[PDB]
Amino acid sequence: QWALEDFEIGRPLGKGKFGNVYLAREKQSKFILALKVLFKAQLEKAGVEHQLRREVEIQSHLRHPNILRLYGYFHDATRVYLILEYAPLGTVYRELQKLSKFDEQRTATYITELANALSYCHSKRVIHRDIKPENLLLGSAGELKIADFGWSVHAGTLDYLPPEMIEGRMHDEKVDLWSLGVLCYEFLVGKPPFEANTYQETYKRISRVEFTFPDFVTEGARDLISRLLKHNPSQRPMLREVLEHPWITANSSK
Ligand SMILES: O=C(Nc1c[nH]nc1-c1[nH]c2cc(C[NH+]3CCOCC3)ccc2[nH+]1)NC1CC1
Repeated sequence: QWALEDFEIGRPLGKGKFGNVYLAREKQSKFILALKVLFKAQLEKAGVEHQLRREVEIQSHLRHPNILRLYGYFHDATRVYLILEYAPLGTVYRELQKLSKFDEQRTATYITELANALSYCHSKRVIHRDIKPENLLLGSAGELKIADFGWSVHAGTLDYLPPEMIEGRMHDEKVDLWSLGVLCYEFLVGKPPFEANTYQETYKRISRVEFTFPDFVTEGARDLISRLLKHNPSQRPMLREVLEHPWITANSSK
């Protein structure tokens, strides 16, 4: 359907091993989007092409206010092009470096928005897995948008991965709830609960669910994060309960 000659490329929005994402405008529509440029070259090299065509599937047949749209794709000789929705306010990663740490009302909100996106996703047996600040964009309304369904799956950094995944075990859609716990702690505190200097120490730390809270993290936050960060998937709340949690509700603007 689409082709490069249909677009006007603007400023780089960022990088990544496989190439860059650019702001871009569809010539005859004047529609603003983001062009994710991926070299076939490198996708083959690091054997991810099977992953890529899965990112396209899942994220394409997905439709949610809190999930970055993928409109389409195309290729030529040197590379593969993803036509992404453009999220005007950058990544939550950047906002977090910017503010270093969020407040309960902002955190609340993101968690909600996030919960909803994952609620919708699981319904379709889609499990994200790779939910980290770097992967969360912001709409003009300032609202969260889960990006990058690269690792995404049906039916590198350890920081966001739950015990089950890391240990090489049975994992379902509970992963995404552990992830939410980690996120939730990172937003309030400014670093993820299992941060360490080595792969090896992080592994232990996650493995044994060793986290502590700074004093300023309030009781309700401790509660929700404590319930989310369970070694055992079965004890992790359902998304519904996260939405229903009283620290969420007390604070979640959106
Ligand atoms: O796919 C990506 N990003 C995007 C996909 N869709 N939209 C983006 C995106 N939106 C952005 C918005 C901003 C807004 N800032 C621009 C500079 O001044 C401050 C505000 C920045 C980067 C964005 N990437 N990857 C890039 C992080 C490496």
